[PDB]
Amino acid sequence: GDELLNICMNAKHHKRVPSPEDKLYEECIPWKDNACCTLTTSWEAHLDVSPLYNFSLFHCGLLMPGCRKHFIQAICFYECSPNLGPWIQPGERVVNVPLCQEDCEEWWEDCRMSYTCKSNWRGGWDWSQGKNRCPKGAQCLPFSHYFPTPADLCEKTWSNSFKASPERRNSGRCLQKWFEPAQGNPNVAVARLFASEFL
Ligand SMILES: *[C@@H]1O[C@H](CO)[C@@H](O[C@@H]2O[C@H](CO)[C@@H](O[C@@H]3O[C@H](CO)[C@@H](O)[C@H](O[C@H]4O[C@H](CO)[C@@H](O)[C@H](O)[C@@H]4O)[C@@H]3O)[C@H](O)[C@H]2NC(C)=O)[C@H](O)[C@H]1NC(C)=O
Ligand SMILES: [Cl-]
Repeated sequence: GDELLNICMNAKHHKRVPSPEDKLYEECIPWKDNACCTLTTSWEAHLDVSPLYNFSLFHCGLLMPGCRKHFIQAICFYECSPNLGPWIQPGERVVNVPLCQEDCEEWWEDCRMSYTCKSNWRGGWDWSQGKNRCPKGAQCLPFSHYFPTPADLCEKTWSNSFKASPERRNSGRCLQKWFEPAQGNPNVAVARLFASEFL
């Protein structure tokens, strides 16, 4: 129960334990009250091809600013959230964090006219240059082609780290990948809920 709250997964960048950060960079600002990411990690999240993963989102050339913003926010969420304990599964990762409907929907809307070449990003890239390239015969086409629904986008872009939830925002039953810093973190209560109910 309490074991699952206010912890950081054991992945390669995460802080051992969450704690306030005097400064986080831009999109990661929302987590600065209590974060699993360092300043350096928050900065690296914003680089053209983040050195955190060396996965290029620009593999089809056309990735729009509004689309990339959602992806940077996703990195901040993964790297900074102290509220993922309940979905930590075995050295750890996260599986099927329930993202609210609006988080998936807007992400999808803002990425429609960007281009990718694959639906299942978890693997099957041409990796020869040190960054991933589209494999042989994988056509660059709009995100709406490879991710027909918001749910496809959320789930497949991050190797099943996230699960698109039928629940909406402020329902207490799903997590937001980003939130306005003024408002305070809506995900604390949600993690508490899953923790208390033995999942
Ligand atoms: C994503 O890709 C980037 C780019 O390759 C990668 O960052 C690079 O990591 C390598 C190794 O981690 C860095 O190389 C080191 O550079 C320092 C100088 O800053 C050297 O002192 C190091 O020398 C020691 O280590 C070598 C083996 O790595 C030994 O052969 C050598 O004898 C020394 O003992 C070493 O060369 C490189 O500087 C960075 N490059 C950049 C631009 O930062 C990043 O790590 C990748 N991300 C992930 C998650 O792997
Ligand atoms: Cl959070």
